[PDB]
Amino acid sequence: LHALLRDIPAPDAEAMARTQQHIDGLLKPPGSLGRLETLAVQLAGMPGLNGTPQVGEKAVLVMCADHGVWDEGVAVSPKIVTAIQAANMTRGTTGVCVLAAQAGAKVHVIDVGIDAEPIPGVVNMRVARGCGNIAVGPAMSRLQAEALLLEVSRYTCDLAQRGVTLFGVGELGMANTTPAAAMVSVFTGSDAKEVVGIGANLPPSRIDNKVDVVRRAIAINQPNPRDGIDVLSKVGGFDLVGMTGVMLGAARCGLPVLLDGFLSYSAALAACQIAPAVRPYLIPSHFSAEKGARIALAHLSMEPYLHMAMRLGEGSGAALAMPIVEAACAMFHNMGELAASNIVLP
Amino acid sequence: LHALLRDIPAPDAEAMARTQQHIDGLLKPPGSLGRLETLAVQLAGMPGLNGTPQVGEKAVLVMCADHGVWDEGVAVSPKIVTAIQAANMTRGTTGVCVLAAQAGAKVHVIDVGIDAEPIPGVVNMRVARGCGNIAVGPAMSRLQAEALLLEVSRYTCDLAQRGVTLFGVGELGMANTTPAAAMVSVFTGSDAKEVVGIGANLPPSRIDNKVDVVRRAIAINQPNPRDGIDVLSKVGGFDLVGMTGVMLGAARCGLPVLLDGFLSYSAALAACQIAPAVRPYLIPSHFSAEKGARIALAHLSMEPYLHMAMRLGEGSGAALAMPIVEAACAMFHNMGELAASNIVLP
Ligand SMILES: O=C(O)c1ccc[n+]([C@@H]2O[C@H](COP(=O)([O-])O)[C@@H](O)[C@H]2O)c1
Ligand SMILES: O=C(O)c1ccc[n+]([C@@H]2O[C@H](COP(=O)([O-])O)[C@@H](O)[C@H]2O)c1
Ligand SMILES: Cc1ccc(N)cc1C
Ligand SMILES: Cc1ccc(N)cc1C
Repeated sequence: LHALLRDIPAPDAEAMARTQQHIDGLLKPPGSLGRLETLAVQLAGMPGLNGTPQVGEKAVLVMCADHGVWDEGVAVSPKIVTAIQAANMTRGTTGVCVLAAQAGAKVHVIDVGIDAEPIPGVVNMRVARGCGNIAVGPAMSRLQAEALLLEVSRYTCDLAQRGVTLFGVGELGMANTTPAAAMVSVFTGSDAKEVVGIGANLPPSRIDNKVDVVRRAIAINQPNPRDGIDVLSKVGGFDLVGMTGVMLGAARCGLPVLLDGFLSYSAALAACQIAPAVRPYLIPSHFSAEKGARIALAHLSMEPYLHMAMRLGEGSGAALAMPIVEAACAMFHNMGELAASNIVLP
Repeated sequence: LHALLRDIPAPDAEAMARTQQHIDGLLKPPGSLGRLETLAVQLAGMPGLNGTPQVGEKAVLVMCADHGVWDEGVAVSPKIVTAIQAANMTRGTTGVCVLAAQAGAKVHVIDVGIDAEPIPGVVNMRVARGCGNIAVGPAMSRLQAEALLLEVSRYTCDLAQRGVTLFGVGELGMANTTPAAAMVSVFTGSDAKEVVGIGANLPPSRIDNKVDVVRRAIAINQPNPRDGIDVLSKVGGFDLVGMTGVMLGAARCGLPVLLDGFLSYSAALAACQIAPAVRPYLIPSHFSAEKGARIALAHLSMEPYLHMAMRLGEGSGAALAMPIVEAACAMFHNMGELAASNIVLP
């Protein structure tokens, strides 16, 4: 794992310079395509993309797991929904499946800790039947977190060998916006009340209890903000750890990763804390309707491309933004050039 | 034309109700897909879509024309760029062509007033070789505006008969952000300084002259804010009139139209002034980096889906948002249902 983190490559400034120069000469006023240009340059700096903005195969990895904190009344969705939905993922009837198919991406459903019998068709990496209830103790041991990080990392960079050049990250787990709020609170130094939201339609009357649970989780575990792994293991969850592992794997692989919503923001804060070198590979997708979204995004210094008021999770936002990444590539490779049309601008 | 405006159908509330009910029963927490759900319902209300959110063929109509106000020094791009770029449109090397191709849409380049010889391959509807310089008089006569509105309207709804169900609108014309600013200023009652931007890289030192030109155009023509056609003919342009005509045509056809950037906002303000019934058919795409964008969008009560800091024009933003419209349709038709998985939520 220390080896892993050590070998994450820095962006290729040489390729980025050649990219910027090429974009400036395209048939349009310089910089007129805004963030599409910036995105093309960022991609060009990713070693795994071979010095140019391109997109081969696309995959969305969905990390599924249950949470012990569900028993504290922080979620109105029945617990079995995780297992049921995970099975529906294998049938392509869920939100991510439909949006991923529309984008030409393949969905990988990974069980990292669902509290139910194993589901056929689902990649099995379960650590346990749900993580511990963060309200009275840690979600898992540091060892378990480090092991899952490593496992998911290898799985991720291994897909790279099969033609995948763009990753989308997502999750599935009833009650997970609670440990995500705790994590955000700890990494950004924000108070619980400012980052706890309604998750999957939590009644406004039950928000107070959710805020109290987050505070207790922090007070009891005393997670160290300067140690992302400590934070993930104490007040995180298997699914959040797995999302973090995808980001580390793609970064080690020198490939881009599309973030999803609020849960993904949490995992990204942890990943950047564990290894700052990961940041250049992260690409925002949409702006989650979850209350603590603005704060988490500010500490990540990211501005999402899509404002859809989405809050489903599953990696649906990630899949929705994949066409945007391909648009920057098409712009870069298919537009004509100013010089060829004899156009000279000041 | 009075007939045209009179026959614009109202949205089908019955189909929208059936749509909302179906969306609520899909495999996800109710409302969790945010604006994607709202978009699906809006589409379902459009009579031309046959009571359901669907997308058949897609077209982006680009209105090209030159402006007499170019001689006032409000644009740094040479005048011939309009003619040159219009020709490049027929070769698929421009920004809209590349993004439209990526979306599976066909681009229609229409000349409504380019100051040059006719360009082969371009639909010919030229009113004249450029419109009058709005700084010293009207851009065109009311008759010419009404005639082009009608012409473009018929062309638009005629494409509907050939399988087109989704339109994107765009333009091409050096100096057009000047008449667009004048229009926005007049319709929203905002001062020139608040809505004039840098257009296609206008030097910050030349902004003052541009603001003065807009004020003079308004003072001399005295356009009536309550008469959209009066406004278009006096301080607008052929290209802006044509964009307005596409919106009226699609609305009469009961079909959706995707707006583009700042120029399209101007045309949409005019269209809504001429016929309020047009509003339900308009769909925002991106948030233009032009200074007066926020004001124009506020008066239209629209919140764009994409924040890309784009300012190219051509209908490139419209094409970039087409995948989003198809995503709402895929969501609606391909996701599974809660009841089928035995999931019961409060
Ligand atoms: O991705 C988001 O921004 C998001 C925001 C709110 C809720 N969710 C989803 O809903 C679940 C978490 O909600 P909850 O109330 O059980 O904490 C989980 O399975 C997520 O996929 C996801
Ligand atoms: O669509 C926008 O928001 C947009 C914003 C700024 C500039 N433009 C494009 O640039 C041209 C207008 O810029 P200008 O400086 O000549 O007024 C015209 O051909 C448009 O297609 C377009
Ligand atoms: C100069 C210029 C201005 C606008 C557009 N759409 C394209 C070009 C090349
Ligand atoms: C209840 C619920 C919660 C989250 C998700 N992704 C899906 C469902 C069905």
